[PDB]
This record gives sequence, C-alpha cells and structure tokens, in this order.
Amino acid sequence: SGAIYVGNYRVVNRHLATHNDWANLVWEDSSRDLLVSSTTAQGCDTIARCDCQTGVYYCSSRRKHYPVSFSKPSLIFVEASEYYPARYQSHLMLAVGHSEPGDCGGILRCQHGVVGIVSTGGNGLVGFADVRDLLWLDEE
Ligand SMILES: CNC(=O)[C@@H](c1cccc(C)c1)N1C[C@@H](C(N)=O)CC1=O
Ligand SMILES: [Zn+2]
Repeated sequence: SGAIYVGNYRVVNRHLATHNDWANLVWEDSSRDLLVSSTTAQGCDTIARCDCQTGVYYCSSRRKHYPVSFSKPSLIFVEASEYYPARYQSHLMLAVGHSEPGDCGGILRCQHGVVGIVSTGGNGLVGFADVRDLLWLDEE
C-alpha cells in the first residue's frame, strides 16, 4: 500500500483505490495502473521533473529503502495477477530489486523529488508507474 500526497491530490495504484478515492475522482488510467483523487488537506510530497534513471524506493516487505537503477518509462508486458489479466502496461520503468504484491504504492524518488510508485514485480524485479509526465499534479 502507499500513496503520493502532492497539493490537493492523492496518487495511488488504480488496483488499490478505495470507495472514497472513486467518489472523489480526478483522473484514472488502467493502462498505467494509476488513479488520482482529491484531498481536503494539502500534502508535502513534490514531483520530480527530470530524466533521472537512478533513485531510491521503499520496499514494505523489507521495511527498507533501496537504491536502484531503472529503465526509461516504456510499454512492458506484465503477467496476469488477481488485479489484471496479462497485458501491456504503459509508462512503466523496471529495476532489479525485491518486491511482493503488497509493496505496490511504495515511493521511488530521486534528487528532484517523487518519480513514481511501485506497481509490478517478482523474480528479483520491481516495476514503477512513472508520474513525472503528469504536469497538472503541480497546479489547481
Ligand atoms: C505479474 N504480477 C505482478 O507483477 C504483480 C506483482 C507481483 C509482485 C510484486 C508486485 C509489486 C506486483 N502485480 C502487478 C500489478 C499490475 N500493475 O498489474 C498487479 C499485481 O498484482
Ligand atoms: Zn531526478
């Protein structure tokens, strides 16, 4: 589990969104595994606006932050899970690192701010849904 809290927005994995998220919906995209809802209080996270390929992510199944090198956002085939059939997920970045399904939501960050959240993994890989192209998260 986990979210990004930027401005009056809450960014979560679409497959983990709550009823309150759907009832206060700003934007969602199944192909990216992302959903954004509105919040009453202002958050403290800032979004990175960069092309970093190194950063650090939080892994809840280890209670640890790990440094990682990650690929550029791309269209990657992801195997079937209880949340989606096997399909292509867009704007996804892969790295070598530990992950388990409940690690989704952990933040990946670089020197500039939040880059994205854990969305996929297994077999010593972890995939992150990028948010750096969502420029509207910085306004409203
Ligand atoms: C092949 N299955 C997975 O990659 C697991 C998973 C497996 C291990 C670790 C993590 C973080 C997620 N996914 C991917 C998610 C998605 N975005 O489609 C839904 C899900 O359950
Ligand atoms: Zn950066």
